[PDB]
Amino acid sequence: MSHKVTKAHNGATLTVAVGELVEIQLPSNPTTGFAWYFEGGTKESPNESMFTVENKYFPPDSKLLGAGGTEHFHVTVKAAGTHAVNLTYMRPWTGPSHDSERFTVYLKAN
Repeated sequence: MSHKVTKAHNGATLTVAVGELVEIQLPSNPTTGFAWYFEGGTKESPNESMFTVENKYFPPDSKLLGAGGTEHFHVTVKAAGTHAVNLTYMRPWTGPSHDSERFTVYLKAN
């Protein structure tokens, strides 16, 4: 019953309770050296009193070499307001650029 959001929900605003966990699932292929990071370049929440985050990678069930898996970000809003979760698919030693893929979801808590 946790909200499960995927790349299709880029730009969505989800109404959520403070303390409620939201699961974001994004395609991700570690064999490229790219992964999803907060727009700033790390896996950590920009501010934990606003929302906390945990992350885990799941490889593809096919176990096929070179095949993409899925990263799961478990986000829990901790304060009322509308929180932008802004992620960017990057190689962490290069950082973002014009052609980097981005994902955003807004989490609105009362």
